[PDB]
Amino acid sequence: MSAIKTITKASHLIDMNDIIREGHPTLRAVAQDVTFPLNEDDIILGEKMLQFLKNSQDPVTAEKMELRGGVGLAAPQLDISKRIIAVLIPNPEDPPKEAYALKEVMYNPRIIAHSVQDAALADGEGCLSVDRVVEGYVIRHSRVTIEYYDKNSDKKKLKLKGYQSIVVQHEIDHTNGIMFFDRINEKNPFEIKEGLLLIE
Ligand SMILES: [Fe+3]
Repeated sequence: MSAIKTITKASHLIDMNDIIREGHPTLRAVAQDVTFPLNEDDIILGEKMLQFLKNSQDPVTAEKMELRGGVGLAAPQLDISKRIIAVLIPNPEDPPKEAYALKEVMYNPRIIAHSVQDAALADGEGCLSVDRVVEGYVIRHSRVTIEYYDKNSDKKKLKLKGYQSIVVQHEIDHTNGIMFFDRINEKNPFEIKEGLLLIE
């Protein structure tokens, strides 16, 4: 059976062996739109992705399952070429009353509006699919508005800034065959063009 019929089995927990790595053709393919109302595979696929991000963020399940920690994940990294992403972003400590800043599976997500202003994480970016070091500022839009459908096949619109905007952009890129290192300037990886906001 397919990566999707396999991952959606009730017994299946997503781990690192389900995540394909830089070099695999499916990471460079343009993902397929999902059709609505959502089939149950697409629905379970999303719950599994969010459960993987929980697992990967919990010290005890992570070390035991041998997971590398994450806050976003996209179906193409599971060798399922569909426009599906999961984001699971914890609220900052200073330990929060509400666990997560953003927790969402997005179907056919796309940027319909973005700020002129660019931004990048100061510490660069990483990817579960990238098993090497790639240093440099990954240049993104500071703010974005996304159109997407939720698990209820309901059309949503959401405005994002800072850290969550970066994450969502990262994951949407996967659905378009684009890897973070594509947005690093190879000439000077730590070049700051005027205007660039760094997220420290
Ligand atoms: Fe990634």
